[PDB]
Amino acid sequence: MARCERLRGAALRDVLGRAQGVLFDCDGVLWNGERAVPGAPELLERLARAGKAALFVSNNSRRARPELALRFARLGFGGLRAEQLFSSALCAARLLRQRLPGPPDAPGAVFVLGGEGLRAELRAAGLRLAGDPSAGDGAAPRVRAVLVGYDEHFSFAKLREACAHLRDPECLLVATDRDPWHPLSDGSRTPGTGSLAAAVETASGRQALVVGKPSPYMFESITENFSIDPARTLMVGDRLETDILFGHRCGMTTVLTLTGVSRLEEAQAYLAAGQHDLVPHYYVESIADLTEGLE
Ligand SMILES: [Mg+2]
Repeated sequence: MARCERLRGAALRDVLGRAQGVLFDCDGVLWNGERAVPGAPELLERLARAGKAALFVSNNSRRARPELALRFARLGFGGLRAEQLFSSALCAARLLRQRLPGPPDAPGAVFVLGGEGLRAELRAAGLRLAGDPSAGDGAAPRVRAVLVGYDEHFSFAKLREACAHLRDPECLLVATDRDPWHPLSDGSRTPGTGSLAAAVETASGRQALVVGKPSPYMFESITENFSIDPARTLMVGDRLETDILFGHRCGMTTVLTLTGVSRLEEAQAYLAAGQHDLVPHYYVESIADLTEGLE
């Protein structure tokens, strides 16, 4: 059970040693905006050398996987497979693929609130999108899902159209994630998908199926590919309500890093109130502190 203990010394060598793999959130963990966390690339190197699997889990739905993978090299994390990176955009496409309720002849079109990167991910999964060029000579395909992603061009009209589609109770409502906002380099903040999801949910009177963290689906999507043991896996993140909760639901050992959104103070407060799902097992100032555990 989570005690929010600072991970160091003997315990750190025991935890890392027994760990068969590490799942990393990206923003606020590996980097902050234009700046990599010093020692983070070295940690990933040593993990590889120690035979421990590193996987990456991001709620990003703004860039498709190939472009998202570019950030790793850009910020000094070389030698990484695209297959190591899991994003809400990627997992949302796969979930729609699995769940679109249309007949095999026409599984249904997806109405997307989001950018070109997200649309690219969806098409690559073989998904038909509303707004795409119609066949012929032919009507517009029936919309069977609304997907809410990070939409920098969100609008009242798009909100209204989303509601029109959701008038059909058989139409799915899916959101890539529920992150309410994100910190920017200048200290400001940008609205998150969670804020757009709140509007669609409220206007339509429906609850969205959430793909990304802290929903366990992305982990199930990871197990789809690799065989990993949650009991032997670390989940490292900077955001309590997203990353740590995620780790708890998946049965992973959770590590909060302090280089991101959440503060030690919040973690300790949750512990006081006895909300153990939001309490990390361990914390470190930055993931650069984990490296000594590999000796
Ligand atoms: Mg983060």
